[PDB]
Amino acid sequence: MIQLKNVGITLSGKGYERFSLENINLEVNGEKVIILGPNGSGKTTLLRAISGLLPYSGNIFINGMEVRKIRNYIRYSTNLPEAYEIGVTVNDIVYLYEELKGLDRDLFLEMLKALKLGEEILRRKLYKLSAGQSVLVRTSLALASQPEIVGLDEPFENVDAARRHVISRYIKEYGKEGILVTHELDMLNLYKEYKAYFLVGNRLQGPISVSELLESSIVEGERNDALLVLDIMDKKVSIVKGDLGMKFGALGSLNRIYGII
Repeated sequence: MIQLKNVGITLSGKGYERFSLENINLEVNGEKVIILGPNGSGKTTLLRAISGLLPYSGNIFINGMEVRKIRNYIRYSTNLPEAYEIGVTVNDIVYLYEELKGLDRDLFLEMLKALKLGEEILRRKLYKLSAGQSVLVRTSLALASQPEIVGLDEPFENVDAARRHVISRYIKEYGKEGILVTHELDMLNLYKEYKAYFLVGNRLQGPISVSELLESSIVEGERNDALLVLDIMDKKVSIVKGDLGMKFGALGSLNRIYGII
């Protein structure tokens, strides 16, 4: 169980003149959900707060433990870069995570091998890895502890198509509950059985089936049989089943939600 109860976090600025997320509410149990939002919407900041890495207003509970009361929880994992020491070798990180999270070295090595990332990658310092390599290694570290609950940031960004498919197989197999955040729409076709929320309108809005989203259309206005109605600046944007408008599948970029209106 992950509960966000009236969470607020500052995204930019300070004091009287800041921009923040406010009144963020979400409960997730027994499943992974995807939070979709444009770059800059605060998705990664939300995951950092849930992972104990940033202050926030309101309360976040993981299995009834408020996040301020958690120094480490062996059953939770994140791939966020803040959880890993860019400076030491991957092998060094593997040793820490074996104890910190109960990471299984053999399973980790199995993932690296499936990802066709060489045996030598262990000997490499984390900071020195490419963006695609870094995220694959960090996602693999998160999953190889067989977490019950996982917070995954942009696990597909800068990752080639083949390795996206490999890591998706592991994402689906490991960590039954959690939150995956992404701005990338081209990956949703592998996640039809999952629920999604949109971070837009200064709100977390949803849930909607990804299966239904992928075959939906998006239109201005509040429509009657809509799968989901989004509130944005002042307007309403409806996600509708079948052909009332342009295909969500062809959207290309989430920023185009603002544009269609």
